Amino acid sequence: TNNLQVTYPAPVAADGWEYRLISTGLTAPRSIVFDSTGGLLVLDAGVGVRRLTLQDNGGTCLSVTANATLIADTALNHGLAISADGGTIYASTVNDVYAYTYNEQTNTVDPTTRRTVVTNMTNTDHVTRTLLLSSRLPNELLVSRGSAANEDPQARNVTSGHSQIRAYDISTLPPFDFVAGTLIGWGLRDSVGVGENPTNGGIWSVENSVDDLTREGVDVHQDNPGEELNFHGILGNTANQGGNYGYPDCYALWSTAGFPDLGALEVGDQFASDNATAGVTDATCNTNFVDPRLVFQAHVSPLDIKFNTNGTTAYITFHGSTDRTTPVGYSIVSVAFGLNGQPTSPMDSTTAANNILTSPDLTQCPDDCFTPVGLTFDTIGRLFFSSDSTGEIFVLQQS
Ligand SMILES: *[C@@H]1O[C@H](CO)[C@@H](O[C@@H]2O[C@H](CO)[C@@H](O)[C@H](O)[C@H]2NC(C)=O)[C@H](O)[C@H]1NC(C)=O
Ligand SMILES: *[C@@H]1O[C@H](CO)[C@@H](O[C@@H]2O[C@H](CO)[C@@H](O)[C@H](O)[C@H]2NC(C)=O)[C@H](O)[C@H]1NC(C)=O
Ligand SMILES: *[C@@H]1O[C@H](CO)[C@@H](O[C@@H]2O[C@H](CO)[C@@H](O)[C@H](O)[C@H]2NC(C)=O)[C@H](O)[C@H]1NC(C)=O
Ligand SMILES: *[C@@H]1O[C@H](CO)[C@@H](O)[C@H](O)[C@H]1NC(C)=O
Ligand SMILES: [Ca+2]
Repeated sequence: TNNLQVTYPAPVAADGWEYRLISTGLTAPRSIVFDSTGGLLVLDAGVGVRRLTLQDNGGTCLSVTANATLIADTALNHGLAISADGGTIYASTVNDVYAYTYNEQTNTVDPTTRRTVVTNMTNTDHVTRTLLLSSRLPNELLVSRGSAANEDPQARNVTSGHSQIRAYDISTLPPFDFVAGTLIGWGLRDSVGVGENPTNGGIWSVENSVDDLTREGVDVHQDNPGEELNFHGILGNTANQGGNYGYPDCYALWSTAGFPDLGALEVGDQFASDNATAGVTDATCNTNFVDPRLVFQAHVSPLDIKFNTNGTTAYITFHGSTDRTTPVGYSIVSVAFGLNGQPTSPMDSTTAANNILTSPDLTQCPDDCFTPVGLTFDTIGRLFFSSDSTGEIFVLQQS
């Protein structure tokens, strides 16, 4: 019904994939989720939670017919989730995770129903607070929280609550203190993207790793350290959960080329930071810290991860590099997963990310490129995603 077009060289779809721009003019759209009524809720950062009414003509033929601001709150900056029954919306500021009653008869939120479920999350620099509600354990809410600086010493202290993911049984609800949740992982500089694999309920996160990396004082920031895919075990069990994934004393290797003191290190292995606390060595990184399951190209900046219904594929948004001479990212990629809920690629792979939508000319980014942020599936397996810098929502599907 509406003719919406991109204002930059359009994304390139891999063979077998098609897409359509369905919404424009949003302020800075981040997390997105469908409600029970087929409306798309958008966390529009600096505005609040917006609901988009869609007409669906099938395939990529969707049009926005109306938009409404459900929750007006300029402090909401990224995180959004909705209960499986559709009656509770969760959204986060830098400091607080709020729960609101959502009236799906009227598609309204009464602001007086707001309650704080998690608090004390405030810190500088990395200010997003991703929310994930478990499907396998529907009363479990995961909350991710990044570092206070590029290299944050408080991330060494687990009680600070910096650079870690926590889980809360919201059925047991004054709000939880952040560090009162179950520890899913710490030493996670800024793992904005957190998802659950339906094959087995495995918890996965994607990492925005350190900027300005040095190795024996040599600048190796152009191609290191890699971005990471981290595994946190099964929700409710302790196996492969609650460890320290290395920030800020250990980083993962992406590019071996010209890397000082490589030794026995391979792609995917973690090595000690030049600025690691006194006494930490490469060996400490091997024995005491948890390595990533897979690494990606340095600085692609992943922001969300969503699995399809079968659990055969995860989709990841690469929001794009900001400080690399030639830009990288600005894409949507897929990673293949096996029957045991783990990636089919080995941990030393440099080719695990398969291109779904890419920018045609990375030299133009980020000014003339989309910057994917949030993903969500609808009930029939179409993928929807936000581009915050461009104020856009897209639909994506196999043709
Ligand atoms: C949401 O709906 C409002 C109201 O229809 C839209 O605001 C209009 O935007 C158009 C340009 O697209 C203007 O020409 C109109 O004057 C605006 N109307 C009003 C009353 O403000 C808004 O653009 C829509 N936004 C989204 C994201 O759908
Ligand atoms: C790690 O972080 C925790 C955060 O709780 C620090 O504990 C606080 O320390 C400040 C300053 O010493 C005190 O004013 C608070 O009373 C402490 N809070 C608690 C819960 O006791 C701790 O000092 C930091 N250092 C560590 C523990 O290594
Ligand atoms: C280790 O910490 C030092 C902190 O000094 C970092 O070195 C800084 O790197 C930038 C280059 O991007 C220089 O402009 C600064 O001048 C350097 N030191 C300062 C601020 O005086 C180094 O990047 C860190 N190495 C990492 C993160 O691997
Ligand atoms: C948040 O931290 C303060 C200490 O700074 C603590 O007293 C409070 O209990 C924490 N949050 C809640 C609501 O427990
Ligand atoms: Ca790590």
